[PDB]
Amino acid sequence: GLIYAVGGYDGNTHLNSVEAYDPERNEWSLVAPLSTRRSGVGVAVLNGLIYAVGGYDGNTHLNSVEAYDPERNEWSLVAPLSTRRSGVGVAVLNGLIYAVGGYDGNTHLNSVEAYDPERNEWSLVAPLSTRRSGVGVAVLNGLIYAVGGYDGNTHLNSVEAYDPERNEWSLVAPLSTRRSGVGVAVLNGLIYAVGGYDGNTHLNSVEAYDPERNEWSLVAPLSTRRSGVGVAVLNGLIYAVGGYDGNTHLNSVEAYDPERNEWSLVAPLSTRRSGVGVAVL
Repeated sequence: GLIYAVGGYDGNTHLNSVEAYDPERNEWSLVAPLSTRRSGVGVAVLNGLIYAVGGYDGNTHLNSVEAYDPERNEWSLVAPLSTRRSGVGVAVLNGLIYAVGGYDGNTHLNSVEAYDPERNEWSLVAPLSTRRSGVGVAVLNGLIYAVGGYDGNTHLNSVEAYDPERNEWSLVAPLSTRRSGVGVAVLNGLIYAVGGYDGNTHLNSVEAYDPERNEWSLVAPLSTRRSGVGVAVLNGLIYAVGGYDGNTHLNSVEAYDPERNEWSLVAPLSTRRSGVGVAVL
């Protein structure tokens, strides 16, 4: 029932702080901080724990991973990634957490690894066809979608989907717009790609993917351009949290109602956060 905004960058400082949004009160409250400052961090939820995966602490691209227990309000380290990954996309499917792409400090990554909480270890799985940092990742109907990103030379409009039964990635329909630093979330059978950066412009635009038609369509734009934006879904609304508008690191937050096809502002974060990880628990 709460949206967590994890880490990020406020314009001056890479953040270890974490805050949680209660929609019933329309307010954010601070919760326990990460052990490590993490911007460009991937965040996902599995079995009552929030995992903060990788990121960048201001000096080092991180392979470390920590997990938040809301009953104890504390973070604990878990097994590290095989590879340092900032700008990493993270999603959960069938009891495993996938860390997709990112940047290790020297190289934009096509590699992918999966975390098994029962064994507390990461294992390599099939690599992406394309290196992708600043990639958005979401899960829909048994497939993991890797949306956009940056391959080291080009901001990407391409999209690929992972089938765990085959351990393979396949291309699907591309975005209308190249998007790195894009936020991605799934609601009612559609994947939304929110904001990002096309190589020249920080984006307010939003598009939605219908797997039945294998195509993307534009939906209502954000009020504010947002790259490095965190996106999560709660109770029929998509929240776009923080980001960067080209001039300013953002504390603002807006919510999308698909029934009205419109975005509305909600309570702002206490702290400006771009490169922020967002998850719902």
